[PDB]
Order: sequence, then C-alpha cells, then structure tokens
Amino acid sequence: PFSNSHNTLKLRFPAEDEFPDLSGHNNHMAKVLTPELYAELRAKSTPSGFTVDDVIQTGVDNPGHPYIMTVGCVAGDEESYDVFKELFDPIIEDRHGGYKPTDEHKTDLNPDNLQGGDDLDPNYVLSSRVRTGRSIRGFCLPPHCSRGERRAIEKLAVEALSSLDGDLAGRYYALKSMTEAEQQQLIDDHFLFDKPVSPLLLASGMARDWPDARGIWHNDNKTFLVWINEEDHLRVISMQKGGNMKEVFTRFCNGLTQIETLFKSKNYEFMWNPHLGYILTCPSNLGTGLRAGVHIKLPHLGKHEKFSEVLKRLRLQKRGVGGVFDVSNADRLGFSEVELVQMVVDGVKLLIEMEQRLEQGQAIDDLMPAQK
Repeated sequence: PFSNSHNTLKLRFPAEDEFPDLSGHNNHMAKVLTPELYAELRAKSTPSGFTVDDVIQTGVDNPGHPYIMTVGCVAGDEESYDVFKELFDPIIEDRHGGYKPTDEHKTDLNPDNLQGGDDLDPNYVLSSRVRTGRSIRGFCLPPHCSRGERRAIEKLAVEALSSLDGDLAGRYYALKSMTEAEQQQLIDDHFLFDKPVSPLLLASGMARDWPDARGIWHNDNKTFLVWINEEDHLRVISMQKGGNMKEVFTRFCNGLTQIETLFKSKNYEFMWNPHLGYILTCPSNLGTGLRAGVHIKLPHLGKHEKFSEVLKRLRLQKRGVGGVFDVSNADRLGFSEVELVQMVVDGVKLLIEMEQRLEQGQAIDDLMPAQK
C-alpha cells in the first residue's frame, strides 16, 4: 500500500512536538516558519508525496553561517511551489529583493537582443561563462526522484545530446563507467563533478544511489558543458577564454534551444510558469537560474574603499586576492536572461574604466554609477 502512512502517524503527535528546534538557525526558512504556519502545512502533500518536513529538512540539519544566509529548504517536484506557497512565497520575497506573489517574470533567450559584449578587454577579462539549470516536467526533482525517474531522465538527455552536430558535437561520460584516464582529463579541464560534500545538499537526500544515472557531456571544442542529474536534472554551461561574452551567450542560447526542441519533439517540456520562470530545486535559482560571469583582474579598485558600493549599484556580486575576482550578476528572478547578461557587459566595461583611472593615478569619482 504505497501510502504516506507515517505522515499520518506524525499527525498523532501534536504540532509542537514535531516542530523543529530552530533556536540558533540563520537561514531564510527558520526566519519564516512559525509554529502556526507549520501546523497549517504539516498535513499537506504534493501528488508525489512530498511534505513540508521534506521541504525544510536541510534547513533544520544545517544551522547555517553566522554572517552568510542560506535558503534552508528545497522543492521536490513542480507542485511543491504551489502546495507550500505560504512558506515559499515569503522566502522568495526576502531572497529576491521584494519579488512579490503577483509579479511576473520574463524569459528571453534571443542573443540578438544583447547589445555589446564581443569586445571586453582581454587584458582584464581572463574568461567568460554562462550557466543555468533545467527541470523536465513530469519527473520529481533530485531530493525526491526515484531510481526509475533518474534513469528515464538520463536516457532522455543522452539521446538528445547525441543528436547535436557541428560546433555542438560531443561525447557523454557516465560516472559509474568513467576510467581513471578520462577522470584525469576532466579534472584538468575543470569539467568533473563528484558526490557532493556540502551537508546542505547531502541532508536533502539528493545523493541517494550515487553514481547511478549521473553523467557528464561536453562538446569536442570544450566550450559547452552539461551535467546530468547532479543538483538539478540538467546543468548547462557555456564558456571560453577571453572577453567575448557575446559568443558565449549565443552558444549558450543556441545549445539550450536545440535541446529544448529535441525534447519537445518527444513531448517533454522544461518546468516553467509565468510567475517563477524556470523551476529548479533551490529557491535561489528561480526565474532564469542564470549566472553570467567573468574572471577579471582589478588589483587597483580591488583595494578601493568604494568597490563594495560600486558593485551594489551595478547589481553585480564577487568571489574567488591576487587582483583577480569572479564577477557575476546578482539577480536571478525579475529580469530576463538578456537583461542580466547586459548588466554584466555594461557593468564590466565600467569596472575596467575605473581600474584604468586608478592605474594612471586619477580618482574614480566622476565614474560612479547610479543604482541600477
């Protein structure tokens, strides 16, 4: 009797006895979950059996970081976001700068709407990349998917990828049958992924059956990479050496649309809706689930008192020093793919202009931008 006979058991206990102790937690979920909201949601379940305890588990197990906030919850299927919207909506509002339950998201994967980006100064921009994720409708997300679902996804993904030609022809590598020699090459290229080490991922149950049905695919030119069944059904990355962000984004769009077209011919669709855009496992990657970035050398303003305020105004974020930073868009939901990449292209050349002032010895006052 395939039945959530336990959720019914848990219901034999008063809500307060099952309520998690979140006293020292620093994540979006703990900030929103009240004993009242919990009692209201603990009886619900999505069509696939996903519950509120499943949504919040990773947030209960991981207190988080004293200064860095993490989301603390995951979706297990497309319906999760609707069935538990009373928990997800306020979290989405806080995590995505006021994005409200009534706002709409616009998708735009037309590379011709991107203004410049084909000439970022290579003397400062070492590399460029664009990555995103996708979920196939009808299948549960990684925290919840069964072995059958995972394998169906891999078969579907592999036959579509094997159909790509020309600039996008490549090969697939199943994790379980990968050789040491192949693994070495993948590591040297920075294309490899292994069983997650992050307890945030582990605590959600997404690592079950490792490495069954997990795989890596990339084209012969090594400019297009796809991960299958790791954190999301699909993770797609487009990159190359240099500052030609436009070519990277065009390949990204071209590769995405072809894969989507092949899936549609077989009657499969990516999880998507007008309000949250593309649906993925972690609420922080909703909308476009896109991260467009560059490895840029900014030794001078990297030490400036204003760098922090400039990034904020341009809507960029950093991470990685030796003067080399990883700069990418900070937004995910509420802007289209084109707009996000556009903000990285315009924001980067301004960033370069400010670095060239400091090289000379001139101040960077007249170059400060207005909050975008």
